[PDB]
Amino acid sequence: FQWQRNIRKVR
Repeated sequence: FQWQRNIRKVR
């Protein structure tokens, strides 16, 4: 997925 490195962790 093309996100800006800030969901929760990585998985």
